[PDB]
Amino acid sequence: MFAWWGRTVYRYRFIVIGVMVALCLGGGVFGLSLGKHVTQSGFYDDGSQSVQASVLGDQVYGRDRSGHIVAIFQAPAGKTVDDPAWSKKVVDELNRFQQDHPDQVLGWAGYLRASQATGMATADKKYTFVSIPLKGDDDDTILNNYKAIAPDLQRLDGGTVKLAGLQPVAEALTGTIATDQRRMEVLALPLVAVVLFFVFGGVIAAGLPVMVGGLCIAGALGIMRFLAIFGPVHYFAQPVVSLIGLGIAIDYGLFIVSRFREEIAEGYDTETAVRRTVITAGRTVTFSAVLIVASAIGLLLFPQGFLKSLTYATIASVMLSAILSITVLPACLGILGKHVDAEEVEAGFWGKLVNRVMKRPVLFAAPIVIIMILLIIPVGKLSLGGISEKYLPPTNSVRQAQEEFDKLFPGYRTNPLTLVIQTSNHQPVTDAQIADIRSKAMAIGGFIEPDNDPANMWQERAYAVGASKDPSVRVLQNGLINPADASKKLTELRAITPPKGITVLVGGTPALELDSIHGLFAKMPLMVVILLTTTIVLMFLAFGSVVLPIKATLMSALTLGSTMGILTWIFVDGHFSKWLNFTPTPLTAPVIGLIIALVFGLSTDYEVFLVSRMVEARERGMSTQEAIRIGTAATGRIITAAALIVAVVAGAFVFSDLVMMKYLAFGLMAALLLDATVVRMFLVPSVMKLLGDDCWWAPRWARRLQTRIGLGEIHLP
Ligand SMILES: CCCCCCCCCCC(CCCCCCCCCC)(CO[C@@H]1O[C@H](CO)[C@@H](O[C@H]2O[C@H](CO)[C@@H](O)[C@H](O)[C@H]2O)[C@H](O)[C@H]1O)CO[C@@H]1O[C@H](CO)[C@@H](O[C@H]2O[C@H](CO)[C@@H](O)[C@H](O)[C@H]2O)[C@H](O)[C@H]1O
Repeated sequence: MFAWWGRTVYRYRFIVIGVMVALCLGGGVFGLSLGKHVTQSGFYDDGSQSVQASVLGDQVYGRDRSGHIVAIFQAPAGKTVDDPAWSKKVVDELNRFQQDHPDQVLGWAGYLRASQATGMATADKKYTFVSIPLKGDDDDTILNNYKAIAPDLQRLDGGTVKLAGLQPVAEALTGTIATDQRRMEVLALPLVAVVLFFVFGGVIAAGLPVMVGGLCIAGALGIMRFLAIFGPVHYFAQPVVSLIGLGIAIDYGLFIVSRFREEIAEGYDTETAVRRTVITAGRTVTFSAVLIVASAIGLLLFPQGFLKSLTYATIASVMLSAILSITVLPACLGILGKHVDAEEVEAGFWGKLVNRVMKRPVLFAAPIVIIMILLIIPVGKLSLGGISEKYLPPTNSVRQAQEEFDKLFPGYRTNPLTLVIQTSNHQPVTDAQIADIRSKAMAIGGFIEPDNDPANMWQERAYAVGASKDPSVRVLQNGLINPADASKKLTELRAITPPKGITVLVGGTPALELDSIHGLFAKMPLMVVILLTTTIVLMFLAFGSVVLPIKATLMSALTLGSTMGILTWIFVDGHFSKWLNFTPTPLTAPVIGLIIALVFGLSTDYEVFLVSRMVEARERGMSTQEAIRIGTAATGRIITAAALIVAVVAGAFVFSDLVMMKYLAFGLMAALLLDATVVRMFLVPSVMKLLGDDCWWAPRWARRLQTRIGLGEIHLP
């Protein structure tokens, strides 16, 4: 299979270099429209009882267009907001902004308009705000409408106004993606180019992995844009495409180009060198890519629309990177030939480190597993959470505006729990039924009494403009003090016994996050099984042995545990926050699953890169110890360079202004730092020496089944 592609990618090395570049360049110019069609919805289990409640509330009671924009106005530096002139002109400026953007601005209500809104002006009368509703029946439509007016909105009062609310914060959160890509393009791509020049020594040899990575990120963006035609694609799709199309899409090029240069040095002519580098390195790259696919395919079981799009992005990027690395790059090398330049590796440093590692293997593995289990201890205080304005750096000037709004006008932002009363007959709900449901619900403590009286608790929702006043659905709502009691009292609410025919759905933003967390935790028992079973079999196919898949699975699990522990200790416990410019916050549950999948997949890739050389050397008659020596001395520099490349790519994203991407990239950095600077150098050789000659053992039926498939060719005569 791989020994046939090596022979057919050289006979037609132009029809593969001119067609697979067309499909990635003209297919990448199609992805330039991806930024418009990416959505921000998908963090919630769309089949839960809280999403149902939110949809019914929006349908019947109309969307809550009150927190979209709040614009804080300040007195004329030694005056009050009740100034006859200043108030008049701020009015006369909010008018002619409502009417000069009629397609985006629904209206505006504030103290400057109605004097009966004393809750919209501070007690000293020096700060006031107005609420600007935005037209749009979809969240992304509302965000686009806000983006169409934001540059002209800030000019009110003369630049003095401060914008806050749902839409400015959403714009700030989604506006960090462009900044991240700009930082990547101007800081990591040239730095990765310099790293590639240092590892290879030529501009042509170093250029080829960059070309493959660029083609991968163009084609993956094109594929994602194609996927956005049918379903929703999240905003996080493109940063992950960048990560996985410039870290591993460049690792694959590194390995294949290095293998080609190794085969050229042996004296093999151009065609034979291409065939052999395919047979070995392209096979290893293909197995690494399918291992990533297997690791990240389990995310398809989770109901979050965020994860279902991020897994598509990951799968598309890795498959395109592998296809490029086995189609275009071998053709690029076959055309170039010996012009890419334009027993000592095993006797140097890498061959002498794993000669002390295997001489006292317990001393180099027991301390490391001990110090790598102690890194798991911090994960106990995980405390997942949700997205808010605090996912921005404390100096964002938008988070600052929102925090100043919260300080000045407390009580306006409510985070209520909503009970959706709904007759099964589709009949007008009797006001006595709402009374009985409220009476049952007015027996659970921990809910915000507005004026310390029961008569205003569990108030009915307000009818908005886009409200279809269905008489068979009524919704009540209260916020709760101590948001930590959300999980404890959501179950207390969901245990009410409706009187005769009512069916109460409990929703609200606090419930929307707990439902997503529980929906994600209800499929870990099967997602983990899939992630383990699909990688064990694939690594048995890659390494014609049974013990090695188990060993690599154990090391990958240990690396994942240590990475999660470090992430918790840094981002949840709040260490190095002042250095990295973030606020210690609860993590997001879907991103934890994404981190698990990516870390497991990439650690397994690095294990495959390390052990494929050992398996290849063993088939050449080498003993078990020599197999390890050659295997991890021939690939030491290449794996170090690949780890540095991905570390640079992720560290370009660690400096992001979004905490989500910060700890995603930092988890990747920690995982690869461990897997390339502790695991590879000490744990794998020591364990493989302790196991003995049984590292290479697969039953006879297993190897003949591997041959029947056609994937067993790990030996080059
Ligand atoms: C790379 C970028 C990708 C996107 C990045 C994320 C962008 C998305 C924005 C995220 C977001 C706006 C955040 C801004 C808040 C500012 C409020 C200012 C108000 C000023 C007056 C809304 O996010 C949207 O929420 C919608 C429904 O909730 C949902 O709509 C759809 O949902 C369904 C289908 O998804 C379906 O039912 C249906 O189709 C739709 O209904 C959208 O899908 C979803 O995007 C989160 O809201 C915030 O979350 C916080 C929970 O932590 C919450 O509590 C915080 O504050 C409390 C203090 O009180 C404090 O106690 C808490 O401790 C604190 O945690 C906040 O109160 C809340 O505001």
